[PDB]
Amino acid sequence: KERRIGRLSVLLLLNEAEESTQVEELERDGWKVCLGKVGSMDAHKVIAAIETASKKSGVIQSEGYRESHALYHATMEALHGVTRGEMLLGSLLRTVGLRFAVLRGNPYESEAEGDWIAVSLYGTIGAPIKGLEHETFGVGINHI
Amino acid sequence: ERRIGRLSVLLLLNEAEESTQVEELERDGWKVCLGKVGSMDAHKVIAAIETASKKSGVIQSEGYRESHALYHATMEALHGVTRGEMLLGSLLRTVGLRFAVLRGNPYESEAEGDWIAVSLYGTIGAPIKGLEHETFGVGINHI
Amino acid sequence: KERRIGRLSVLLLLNEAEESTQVEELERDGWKVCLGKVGSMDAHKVIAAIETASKKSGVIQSEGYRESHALYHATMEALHGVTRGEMLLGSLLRTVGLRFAVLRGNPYESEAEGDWIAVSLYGTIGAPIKGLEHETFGVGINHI
Amino acid sequence: KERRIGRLSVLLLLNEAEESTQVEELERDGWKVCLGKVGSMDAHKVIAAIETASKKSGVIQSEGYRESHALYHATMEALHGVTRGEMLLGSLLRTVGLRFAVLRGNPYESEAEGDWIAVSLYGTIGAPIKGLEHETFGVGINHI
Amino acid sequence: ERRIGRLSVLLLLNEAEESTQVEELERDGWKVCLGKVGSMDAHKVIAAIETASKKSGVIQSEGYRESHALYHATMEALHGVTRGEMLLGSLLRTVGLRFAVLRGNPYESEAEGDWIAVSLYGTIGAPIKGLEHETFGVGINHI
Amino acid sequence: ERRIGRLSVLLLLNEAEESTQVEELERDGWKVCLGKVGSMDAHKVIAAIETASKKSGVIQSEGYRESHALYHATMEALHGVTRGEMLLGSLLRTVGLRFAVLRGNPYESEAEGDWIAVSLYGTIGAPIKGLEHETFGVGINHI
Ligand SMILES: NC(Cc1cnc[nH]1)C(=O)Nc1ccc2ccccc2c1
Ligand SMILES: NC(Cc1cnc[nH]1)C(=O)Nc1ccc2ccccc2c1
Ligand SMILES: NC(Cc1cnc[nH]1)C(=O)Nc1ccc2ccccc2c1
Repeated sequence: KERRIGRLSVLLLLNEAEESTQVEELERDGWKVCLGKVGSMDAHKVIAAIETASKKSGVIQSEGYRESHALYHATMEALHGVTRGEMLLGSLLRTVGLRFAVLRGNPYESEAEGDWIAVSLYGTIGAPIKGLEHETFGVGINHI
Repeated sequence: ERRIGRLSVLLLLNEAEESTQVEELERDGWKVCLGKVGSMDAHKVIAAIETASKKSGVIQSEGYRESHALYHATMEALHGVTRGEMLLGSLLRTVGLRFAVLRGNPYESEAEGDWIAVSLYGTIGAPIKGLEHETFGVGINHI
Repeated sequence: KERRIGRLSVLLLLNEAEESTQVEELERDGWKVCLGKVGSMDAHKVIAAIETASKKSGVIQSEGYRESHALYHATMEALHGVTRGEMLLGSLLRTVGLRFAVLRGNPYESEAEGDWIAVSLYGTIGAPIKGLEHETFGVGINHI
Repeated sequence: KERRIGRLSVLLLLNEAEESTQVEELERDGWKVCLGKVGSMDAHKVIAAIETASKKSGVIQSEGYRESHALYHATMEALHGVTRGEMLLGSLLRTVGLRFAVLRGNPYESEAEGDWIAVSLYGTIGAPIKGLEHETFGVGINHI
Repeated sequence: ERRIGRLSVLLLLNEAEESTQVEELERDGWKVCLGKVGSMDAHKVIAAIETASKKSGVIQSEGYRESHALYHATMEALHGVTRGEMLLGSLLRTVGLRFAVLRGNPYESEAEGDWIAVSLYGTIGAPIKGLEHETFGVGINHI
Repeated sequence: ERRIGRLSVLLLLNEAEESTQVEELERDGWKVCLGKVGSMDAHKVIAAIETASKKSGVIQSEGYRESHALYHATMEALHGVTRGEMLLGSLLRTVGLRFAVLRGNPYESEAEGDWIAVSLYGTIGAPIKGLEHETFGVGINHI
């Protein structure tokens, strides 16, 4: 096995099959998990949904700003990717369905320099042509 | 439901035994290329991907059309792995890049609508500490 | 003469002089033509106007998705160009007047590998300064 | 001292201390000055605020289009910078507070080839996370 | 109605006999440069355009100002012809690029408002099949 | 009120006697690097900044993390000074680039929230006319 938070984060995101057990195996291994969905690609809307769904699950303590700040940057990088480029032209109150996953823990290695946190996003953006949707994908790894 | 993009990433991360996954998808109609490059330099990655892509039949040895889609799918994915800074990927020493290419029809219609996806998983390491950061990227284009 | 669909497509677009005869010469040479205008730079608005004006003219059969899909990609490339970059800052419910041209046929050569299709756009984007307008231009060639 | 319009322009912008005297020293040295603020990052909104605050101060004569045109390009470059890139994702009716400075005169050197004009912008963009704001900065130098 | 951009493209495509078009516009107040380069490499194109531009008086042999506008008009147009991937234009072998530069006043006012437009027509060929794709680009900047 | 970005620019323009400003900020908790490069080539600038940055303790001699933030802050600032055309900065001959790096906490909280800002002031000159244009850029990233 590998304690690769990013890899784990994406696999968790990309498997619509028994997240129930896939999540428990992660939680059982020191990882804090958290999943969800958002029908908005809007930065505000996404970092809100995520910050929220994450505090309630224990992925990050709402005690202050530090842990919330680490999550934001991670989410932005991941979002900065979802809004690739051809997704810069696609901006006409279109339909978007992003699903995410957040992992928080320690990509151990040998040194416990601290805790990391991954935020991966996967969704679809409707095309202005019926029967055509584009796949989006973004990941953001940050150090708490 | 036939996500070329999603499929390519999974192939990329599932270090289970792609040998099954490749033949499982190859027999399912797709074209597959799996490789690894020790650089995140735009030019180097493209060349490698391009070589491994033809040598595997994922793309015909000649023809601007298919090559252009590969290149773009690849360029779009490279922007993911170099975290929004193509140029600095050239600057990264001691780095591993695994790539997966998938060419095929996204839907079941007769309409060829042939598409190609390049998925990149980057591991930026350190001569000492080892893995220090991971990077992902994806490119999905029609042929 | 040249059976260059792109070149033809642009000249047709760029000549406000007797499109009547310039169109007939193209139609007479195996090309399917179609022109129009749009006051929107919005992707949705543009690919809609175009898909429409094109099916009605016979540039593409609405029979399915394939031919409509080839037109969309062509239009996006052409639009991806109209929305250059300084047109990424210019986005304040400004005034835009895009004119287009669509050509469909066979850039023959020797092999009839199939049919191509060009979509060229030319228009103006008003500046937030009276007496100043920027010229836009985009072309998208695709294979049916 | 230096007759560097850009340098001067930025220092004027970046000093919330006695612009009163910092402005007079510039006016006393052949420079035409002008400062202000805008709560919008919108191109239209910004080039409007600036064109206005500038004509009223004598930075540019409203007599025609030439001097107004030189100001627009200068403002766009400066704005093109304020809307860096991570400010391309940050676009959800967020809060922005731009402050500016405009200098017009002659970066003398030896030749009076004419008159230049600098437009520098400095402000803050609120983050979708409480207790986090990004700093923006842009400068645009143009020749009247 | 005096579209520098539109004018430059037409000059580029009208292979009628530009010799008339160039003198027809040269006497109409514009500066004109017409050339061809066998590459879509950013650096190569700029250098060529730059040389042909000065050697034709479209721009003074020295002076950062005019050179900067040419470069930008050129860079904006190069993004058109390399279909949104500057870097891959460097990668294209066997390709033709015809270019047209036009410097002059866009309106009739006394206000110099000197502008420059670079128009690019790219032909991406194949050692065999010949022409496989066409690419266009335009750049319009004030001096 | 503790604007790392604003602070770095001021340090860059205030040619008063930074010797005081550097020690005034160094004792105020920040890390400071002040340098000059005779090029606007992305690679050259980064290398210089990188060298001067470590040699000054603004960043640890090793470690992908801090290096990545410097690089990005630097890349964001380079887009300012090359006026939106990274590639053409490489093309500029006879040019001066002064740079300022600042690494430290933006607020007073215990939460490290360590940030780094790169500020660039470019002077594009002419072998004759001298200064012909000035260019500014700024990059602000968290570590
Ligand atoms: N797929 C990823 C990132 C990633 C994947 N694994 C690690 N990082 C993405 O969207 N990255 C990006 C994109 C633009 C950016 C712009 C500024 C800073 C970081 C950025 C990161
Ligand atoms: N003038 C053209 C294209 C062209 C002209 N002739 C052929 N192609 C344009 O706008 N191209 C673009 C721009 C961005 C793009 C981004 C992604 C994919 C294709 C793209 C094509
Ligand atoms: N800080 C500066 C500019 C500058 C500073 N000093 C001189 N110029 C900025 O925002 N520049 C930019 C950015 C994008 C641009 C895009 C097109 C043309 C000019 C551009 C100038």
